[PDB]
Amino acid sequence: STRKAVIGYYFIPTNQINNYTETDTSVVPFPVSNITPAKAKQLTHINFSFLDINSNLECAWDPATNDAKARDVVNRLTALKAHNPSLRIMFSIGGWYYSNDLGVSHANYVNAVKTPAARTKFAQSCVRIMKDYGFDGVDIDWEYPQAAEVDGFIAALQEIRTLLNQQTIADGRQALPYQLTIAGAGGAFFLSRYYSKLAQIVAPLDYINLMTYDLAGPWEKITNHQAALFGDAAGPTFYNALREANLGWSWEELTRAFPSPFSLTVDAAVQQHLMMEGVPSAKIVMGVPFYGRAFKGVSGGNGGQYSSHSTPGEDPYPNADYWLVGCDECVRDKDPRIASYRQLEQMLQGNYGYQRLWNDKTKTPYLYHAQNGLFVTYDDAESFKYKAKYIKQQQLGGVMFWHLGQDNRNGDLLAALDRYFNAADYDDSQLDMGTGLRYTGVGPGNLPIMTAPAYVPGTTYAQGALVSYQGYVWQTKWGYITSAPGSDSAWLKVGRL
Repeated sequence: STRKAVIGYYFIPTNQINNYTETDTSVVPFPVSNITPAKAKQLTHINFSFLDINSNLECAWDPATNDAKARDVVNRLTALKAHNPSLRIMFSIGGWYYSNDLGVSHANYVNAVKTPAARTKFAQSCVRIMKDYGFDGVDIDWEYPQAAEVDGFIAALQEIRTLLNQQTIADGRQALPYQLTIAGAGGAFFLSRYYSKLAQIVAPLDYINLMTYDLAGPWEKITNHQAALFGDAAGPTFYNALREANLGWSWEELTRAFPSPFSLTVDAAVQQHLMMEGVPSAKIVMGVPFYGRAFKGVSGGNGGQYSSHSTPGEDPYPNADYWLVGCDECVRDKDPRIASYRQLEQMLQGNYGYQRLWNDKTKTPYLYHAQNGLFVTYDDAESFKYKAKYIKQQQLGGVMFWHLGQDNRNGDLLAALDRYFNAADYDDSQLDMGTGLRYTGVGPGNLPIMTAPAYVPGTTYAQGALVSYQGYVWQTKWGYITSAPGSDSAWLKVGRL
């Protein structure tokens, strides 16, 4: 049917733009020329990252950027469209460094969306940047607007959408219209900031790209998979912050939607979006990491899973002990806590002491270094089989990943995703999704189809009785009930006919 989106970040820091070269990996590890025609054909979107919002409350490049070299880099990316008439070169505003609560530019995000006049100036600057540099759409990665800033954020997205639609008409771009996306939270704590207004946030978007990764990290006391598809009962659980969001729902409604504690998984984030009325599955994009998160000081017993650890959480990494054995990129980047898939393959292939293990519940791989007590959570072409099947079963919009430079040299992870979506001779009908824990929540937007006897006036219904009435299946919350379903508080709408 409709092609699944495959959205890959291209991240390049300012110093690499300013010294851009395609022939020295010690200066630019991943130049645009490494995105071969074959890789360009497997992508639908490249998110060029990151631009910012400046103190003038406009979308802007880092002011240290050499503009001529920035245009040259973007021009190399948009040249790739010659190989793929569906490909878009988006640009992303924000990211964690610029826009987190304590980030260097955070107040500019708050202020840019705060008033109608600020939103107009900001929205215009986004489309002006898009047109000036030749980008194909706008991606906003504010991590994350707080509950009080959400209305301004929503209005800013609405205003950008209108201006993008004007631009599509002006440029005759109906065959490849300018798009608007966001990187959205992939876990319930950050998601709770704007969850109650999710439908308004998603309405002006082509896609909401869920950051369904970093669900574990050195900031948690217990090692865990950072992007488990489904839950492992042996693993940690978390409070479900969504049950405290300002939804106006009843106790039964909140309880049915937000089991707590729950397993912090990719499936949980996807289902949490689908539960909200007005959030269509086709706009939800599943983020996946092309990197692993490494932990030290772990115990044995379960391959390093669910163990205490001694991994520093600070930025920058606080000393020069690059303890992730074999991770040469970690030495370059002065941080042993993140390793690209590219590097992880080499670490497993070399004489470095890792064993690749597989969790059949989470459907994700992990490395365990038994001698030194290291644990690495990552994703690979095998975990992507299950995530791709989930994307197709749940009718999601596609996949997003951070980032292109972390795929291996041959682009095997990107090629795998493209294969699972598009290869005629790939068959996952028999791929077993396992018995990992599913997120069981149901909300107004994902009522299951059900059948039940028609409601009968005058009948006294005990607690838990199910009836069909006026298009839906309803359940009594207590007994005995005689009211018509929907006329009072006694009936829970549990399914659709």
